[PDB]
Amino acid sequence: MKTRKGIILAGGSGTRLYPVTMAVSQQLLPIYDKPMIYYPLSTLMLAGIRDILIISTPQDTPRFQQLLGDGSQWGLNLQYKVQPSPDGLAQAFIIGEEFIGHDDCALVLGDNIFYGHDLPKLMEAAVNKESGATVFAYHVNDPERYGVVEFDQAGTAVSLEEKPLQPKSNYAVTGLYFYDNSVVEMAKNLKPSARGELEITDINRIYMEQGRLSVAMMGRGYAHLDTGTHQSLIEASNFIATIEERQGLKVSCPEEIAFRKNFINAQQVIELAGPLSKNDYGKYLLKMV
Amino acid sequence: MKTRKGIILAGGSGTRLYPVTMAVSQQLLPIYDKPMIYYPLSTLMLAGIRDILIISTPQDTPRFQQLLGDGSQWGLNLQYKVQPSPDGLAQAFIIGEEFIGHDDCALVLGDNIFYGHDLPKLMEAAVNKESGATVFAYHVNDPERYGVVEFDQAGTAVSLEEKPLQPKSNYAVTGLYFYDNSVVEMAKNLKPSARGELEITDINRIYMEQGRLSVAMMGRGYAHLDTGTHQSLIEASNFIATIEERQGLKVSCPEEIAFRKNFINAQQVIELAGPLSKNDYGKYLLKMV
Amino acid sequence: MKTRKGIILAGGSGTRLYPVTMAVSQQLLPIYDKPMIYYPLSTLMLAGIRDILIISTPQDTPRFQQLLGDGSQWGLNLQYKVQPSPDGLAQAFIIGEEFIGHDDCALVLGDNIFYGHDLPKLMEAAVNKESGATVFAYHVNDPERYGVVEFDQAGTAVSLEEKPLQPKSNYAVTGLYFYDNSVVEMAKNLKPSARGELEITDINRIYMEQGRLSVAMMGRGYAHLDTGTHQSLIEASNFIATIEERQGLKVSCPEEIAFRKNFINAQQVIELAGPLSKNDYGKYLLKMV
Amino acid sequence: MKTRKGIILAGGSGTRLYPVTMAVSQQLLPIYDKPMIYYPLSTLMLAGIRDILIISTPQDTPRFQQLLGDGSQWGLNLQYKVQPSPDGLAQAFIIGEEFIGHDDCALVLGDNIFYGHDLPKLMEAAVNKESGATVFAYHVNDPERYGVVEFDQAGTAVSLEEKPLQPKSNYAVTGLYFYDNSVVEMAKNLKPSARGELEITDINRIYMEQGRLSVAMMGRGYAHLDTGTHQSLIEASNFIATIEERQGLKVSCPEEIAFRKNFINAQQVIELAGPLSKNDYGKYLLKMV
Ligand SMILES: O=c1ccn([C@@H]2O[C@H](COP(=O)(O)OP(=O)(O)O[C@H]3O[C@H](CO)[C@@H](O)[C@H](O)[C@H]3O)[C@@H](O)[C@H]2O)c(=O)[nH]1
Ligand SMILES: O=c1ccn([C@@H]2O[C@H](COP(=O)(O)OP(=O)(O)O[C@H]3O[C@H](CO)[C@@H](O)[C@H](O)[C@H]3O)[C@@H](O)[C@H]2O)c(=O)[nH]1
Ligand SMILES: O=c1ccn([C@@H]2O[C@H](COP(=O)(O)OP(=O)(O)O[C@H]3O[C@H](CO)[C@@H](O)[C@H](O)[C@H]3O)[C@@H](O)[C@H]2O)c(=O)[nH]1
Ligand SMILES: O=c1ccn([C@@H]2O[C@H](COP(=O)(O)OP(=O)(O)O[C@H]3O[C@H](CO)[C@@H](O)[C@H](O)[C@H]3O)[C@@H](O)[C@H]2O)c(=O)[nH]1
Repeated sequence: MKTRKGIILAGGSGTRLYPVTMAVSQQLLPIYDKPMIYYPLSTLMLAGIRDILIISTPQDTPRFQQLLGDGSQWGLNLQYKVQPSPDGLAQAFIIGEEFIGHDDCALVLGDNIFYGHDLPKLMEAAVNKESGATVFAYHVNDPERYGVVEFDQAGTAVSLEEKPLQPKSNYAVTGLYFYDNSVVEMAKNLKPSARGELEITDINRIYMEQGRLSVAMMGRGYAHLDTGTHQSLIEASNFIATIEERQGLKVSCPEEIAFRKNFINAQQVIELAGPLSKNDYGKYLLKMV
Repeated sequence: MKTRKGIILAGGSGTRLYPVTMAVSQQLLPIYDKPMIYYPLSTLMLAGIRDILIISTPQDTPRFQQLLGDGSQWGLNLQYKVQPSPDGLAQAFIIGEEFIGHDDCALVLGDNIFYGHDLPKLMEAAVNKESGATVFAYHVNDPERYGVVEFDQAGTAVSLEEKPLQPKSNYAVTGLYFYDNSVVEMAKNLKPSARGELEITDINRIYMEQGRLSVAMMGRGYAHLDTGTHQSLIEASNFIATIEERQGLKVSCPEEIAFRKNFINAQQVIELAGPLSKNDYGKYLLKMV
Repeated sequence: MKTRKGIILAGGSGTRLYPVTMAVSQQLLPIYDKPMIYYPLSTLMLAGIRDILIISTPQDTPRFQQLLGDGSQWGLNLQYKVQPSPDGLAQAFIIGEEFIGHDDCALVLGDNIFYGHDLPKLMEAAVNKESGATVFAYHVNDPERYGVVEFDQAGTAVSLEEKPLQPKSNYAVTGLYFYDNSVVEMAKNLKPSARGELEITDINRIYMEQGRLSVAMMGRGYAHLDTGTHQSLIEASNFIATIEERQGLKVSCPEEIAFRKNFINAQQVIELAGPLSKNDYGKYLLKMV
Repeated sequence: MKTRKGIILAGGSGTRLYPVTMAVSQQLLPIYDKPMIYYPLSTLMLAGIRDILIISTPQDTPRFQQLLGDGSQWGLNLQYKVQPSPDGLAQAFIIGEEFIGHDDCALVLGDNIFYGHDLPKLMEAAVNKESGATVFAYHVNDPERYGVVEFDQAGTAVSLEEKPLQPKSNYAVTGLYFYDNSVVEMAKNLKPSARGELEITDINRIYMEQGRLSVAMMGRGYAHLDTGTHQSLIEASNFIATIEERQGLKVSCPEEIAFRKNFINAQQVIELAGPLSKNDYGKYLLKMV
């Protein structure tokens, strides 16, 4: 029993993306060749996670369910739940309390795109840590926007601040977290912040003080993207297009990852790629086996 | 009589774009900072057309209606009608027969993106043509994919073929057409081709055989874009992003066009810019007035 | 142009019914007062379908042709084609590609018996849906045997599995399907399943993901029969006998349905019932007019 | 001499069963778990008869041959001969004259189903009778339909009439008869009746007038079934289904009878049970040995 359950928090309205998000849900927007939701979903599968709860707005939840179903086609077990109002990342564990039960869990933001040659290994370690938590961070130019993590002369994380007026560093904690079961009771005791939200940073600070928090780095060989603005969104799509078209590889293709993790076998892949063989998406899969 | 009516055919399922078009209508996909449907709408607007019929599938028509409404916000009159199945472009005149009536009509595909400094002047002539039809052709590398038009030494159109295995030229007829009322009766008497579709090319050939076909060239300063594949889709988005960011202008922005053409006043622009004031899209509108 | 064409897949060997099927084709076995084939045939006529292709084994195909002919006696247009080997339900659209052409179609299993006071209405809706598909489902005690459809807390179908080891529900998709023209291209891209067959469920899952699939229920007032075993077969016959003998009505009598749907007139019915007036079969018809 | 020869008359067209008998021979229709022909075959088998002639129409004879073959699989010797037209039951002796030769013969209708615990003992006496004939009578409600036999106070048969408008009793003579060699010459000298048929009743009356007619009662524990109509057909099937399912026994199963009577051994039973091992029919055979 380890981090066998995951949650994808895909709520919000994406107002900064208007008018593109007036007709399409942000997490359904394409990132080159696939819907945005495929990326965070692929991140959890890479960690060996099959039981995944997707939390979204009452309007967008059914659209994700139509696209993905129960995930059985990829050897997954997808569930869904609505978030009435975006009260904060931490509320994910409140809404997913029954789903999580007594197991470990992982949380990823539905609009964060992760990629890196060593990503699988990086998360393998996070999954094998049954007590405590693991967060990920990387350098940015606008730390005041995200949760910040400060290290010491050695290289240990000693502080965390949610959007500090004067950041202690430029290392922001990304939207990917791995917790043990104690995270549920933590979120239930949290109180609203200055902005009236249950902060994920308040939970991570506790694991830190207990000395049970790992802070893995997503630097040097990792992709650092943002889907928040029209400009950042297209940059993200260009990144994916560039690596897929120039290096001949697929990034966050759930059918491929499901095969690699042995969620589905070769026969199943061919069955899935059959109907999709009209474009290179299905052809790549047919070549894979 | 000036052409004051237009039809935007935004149906289909865009299989070549799977899986992005699985839970999202192709014509709703973003093209950098706005949904695809905005582009062809703008084209008709630049032609002075304000009475527009939008045809889509029974599943997608309601989504466009939810996005564009009646178009009154832009001083437009938008109507909707469903196309049961993709039986051909020409079927838009049979579906929109009641819409058209006795007036001339324009047809533009919902996934075609037109941009050019002289685009308005180019269509101004087509809109003012008394009797006959006007199409546009431009050079491409894969003519076999589109409707092909061949010219004679004099420079007159003498041959029209749909996806010829042996193209008699490299000039493709794009998805923008201006017809007089006689098109309706033409479409009604059309018989499906091998693929069982009411071919627009058959219509154009009829106008040509009658010697009433005008073919305006859309070369030089005109954008030649395609939204058929993931690769060409991102190229289109990059085109728009590049022009807007480096030349400080908006391509096919309904609010700006409606203003520049006086369809709406300055007070209204501010109202529309409000919900979009979080990004450069809305701010551009505020700065405009 | 709607679902005007139908296919009856009546192949197989019915080995589980041996030795009864050693001398008689399964679809010719009597279900009380009429041959089994009359039921699925009557289901398509009730949907207003007149152009019907019957697919069967090279041995049994000519026997159906002898019994039914070209169906002109009932205002139908029956065609026949042989299926060399039972490669799967989906192969029906491959074998019937020329027959289907560019029209919509419906597929029914030759050994499924449907009945219900509201059946006509239920299918009327399915026939009027030109884009997408409609499948039917009902509760069972052995879901692992059929295609399973899972719904959500609301009441929408969100998943489909062909004989799941651990069914998500007890709602099996019966042998009755209505598709648009896109079903042909779908079946041609399908790949064999674990059992080496082209699954109808693989096609239905695609319509589901596209949000173009309707899942009508054949519950409460509908008959739920099975012709697979000696025990189920006689139960099915007893059901028909019971309703016909105790409620004085005919179930799936093609001459009656042909009259009700106006395929044939009163004079034609009398002409047909004349020679059959030796038993109550022809007498009922003579009384009907 | 014991009667070691039998004739099964399985011709006709069964018009009363239309339309089930249109493309299917009446004697091939299933009676729950086996074709009708199996029942009368079993009756002769229980009487020790192994040399059997099966007479049917020119169109159906080949279908029975395809089903039963030569009967060697059951240690039987089966032969086939066609009956051009339905000129009467007595014509079976004229057609089978060469088959019969100088031996006694038994005649059973192909659509008559006999079952009774004491049935074997009942026929054992008839088979061992030296000279004369033996018929069977039982009570019915519509004697006018069958051959009627009246008894005197002493209990002796004194009157035989075919379908009497005014039956002198309610005892019908069933379709099972045991005759000595003199029947052949009797049949040959028979003159057709009003309906132009060689009446079996005329034959039986001849044996009666000579004082050589034995009439065994087939009442009490004997099944009285009729396959003439859809209603009585399903009642027969229900009878068999009920006895087999509730009393765990098979009615008229050739494989079991051939075994119980040692016509075939246990090794052979297994061979025959193989192709039937998918249902309770074959499994019953395997469990038997
Ligand atoms: O209750 C909520 C809150 C957020 N979201 C969505 O989750 C994503 C989060 O983006 P955002 O609101 O801008 O993140 P912040 O809340 O500002 O900050 C959190 O997410 C950052 C990563 O973007 C971390 O660096 C911070 O430490 C963490 O506290 C978006 O798509 C939101 O719409 C929900 O669905 N429900
Ligand atoms: O009945 C129909 C047919 C098409 N479309 C839509 O129209 C666009 C056209 O795409 P597609 O059907 O694949 O193009 P073709 O029909 O193969 O070709 C037509 O469009 C080309 C430009 O793209 C022209 O060059 C050709 O001459 C013209 O016949 C798409 O967004 C379709 O979904 C509909 O909505 N309904
Ligand atoms: O290539 C084929 C396959 C089947 N059949 C016949 O069609 C009927 C289908 O019965 P069966 O083989 O047992 O159905 P399955 O293939 O096990 O499953 C299909 O039929 C079920 C209804 O019985 C559905 O619930 C499932 O979703 C669907 O995939 C039978 O009379 C078959 O002989 C053919 O004629 N040709
Ligand atoms: O030339 C003939 C006559 C009959 N049959 C078959 O024999 C069975 C008898 O049916 P049917 O002809 O309708 O019965 P009847 O000839 O009217 O009556 C006969 O069979 C009855 C039992 O069913 C007896 O009671 C009567 O005395 C006897 O005359 C059927 O399966 C017939 O197809 C033949 O194959 N060939």
